[PDB]
Amino acid sequence: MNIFEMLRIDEGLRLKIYKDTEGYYTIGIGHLLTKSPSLNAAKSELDKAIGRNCNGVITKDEAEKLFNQDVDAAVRGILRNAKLKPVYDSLDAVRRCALINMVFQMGETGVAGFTNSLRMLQQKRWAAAAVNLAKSRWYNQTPNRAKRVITTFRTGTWDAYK
Ligand SMILES: [Cl-]
Ligand SMILES: [Cl-]
Repeated sequence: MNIFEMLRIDEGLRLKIYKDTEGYYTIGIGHLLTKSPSLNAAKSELDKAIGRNCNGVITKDEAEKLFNQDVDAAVRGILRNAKLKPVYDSLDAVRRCALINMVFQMGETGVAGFTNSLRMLQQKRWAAAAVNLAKSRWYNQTPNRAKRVITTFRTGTWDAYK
C-alpha cells in the first residue's frame, strides 16, 4: 500500500466538478477548486489548473496529473513547515503517510493547528494521540475517513486500509 493508493481510497475519483463534503467545488482525486459558491468561479479555476477549456470535465490522465501535483505539494509543504517537519522526521514510514494524508485533506495550516496531537505523536504516545485527534471537527465531519487515519497513527500498520 502506498500514499497514492491510500489517498485514492479516501478521496475517490471523480471526472466532473462536484461538491465535497463541505459543499466546495472539487474535481479528480480530492482536488479542491474553490471555496466560492460560484460554479463559475469553479469552472474557471478548473481551466486555469488544466490549461484547457474543460467545461467542468477532465480525463483520468488529467485527474492523476493534479493528484501527483497535490501529493508533492503536500509533502514539500510539510518539509518546509517548522511545526510539521519535526513530527514528520520523528515518525516511521506508515505514520508518515498518515500525516501526509491529513495535510492533503486539510492543508498545512489546519494540521499545524493540532498542537497537542502533534506533541503526542512526536512523543510516540500512540493511544493518547488517537484519543486527542478524535476530539475535532474533522473527526465529527468525516468519521470513517478520520478513523482510518487515526488507526493508522495508533497502530503504525495499513490495517485500516486493507
Ligand atoms: Cl470534540
Ligand atoms: Cl468519512
